[PDB]
Amino acid sequence: GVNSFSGYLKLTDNVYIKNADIVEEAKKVKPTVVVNAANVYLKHGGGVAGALNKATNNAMQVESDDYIATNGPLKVGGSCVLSGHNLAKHCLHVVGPNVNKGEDIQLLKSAYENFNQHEVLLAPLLSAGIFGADPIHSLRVCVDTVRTNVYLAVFDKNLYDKLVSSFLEMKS
Repeated sequence: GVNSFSGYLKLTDNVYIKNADIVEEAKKVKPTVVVNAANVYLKHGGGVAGALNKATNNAMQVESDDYIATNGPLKVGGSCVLSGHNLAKHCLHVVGPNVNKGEDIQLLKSAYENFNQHEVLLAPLLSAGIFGADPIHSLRVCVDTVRTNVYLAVFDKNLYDKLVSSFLEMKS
């Protein structure tokens, strides 16, 4: 059935983490909500966005282009709910700050706040990829902001191992 999450480490009651490829995990879990690491015009190139879109055979991009034509661009820190196509029931497209490009890291909390409208989500860490936020900081903001249940997928083994070990050094 849907939301078949298993094999995660519970960091807090709210936040779970796994070393996984989010696309493969979405196919296995059938989440009601997968989070995309989006940008304001929903141009899904590269990173998680490109990978999710490719796995939908570009259906996500076609739908996103229609969303933009009928709603305009998002703002940094904002989100929209669109179809999850074959990957999920819905995709929550969330725009975290691109700090390598001179967007304010302080907007990361507002980006995570979008998760609080959904009871269960499969998600990447926000503002990682080529966006430039320190992943441990992104995880901290996630833990301190999200109040539903988020299942985080971290691709690289070394980063996963570090996030766990570094997170466990912080005050509980």
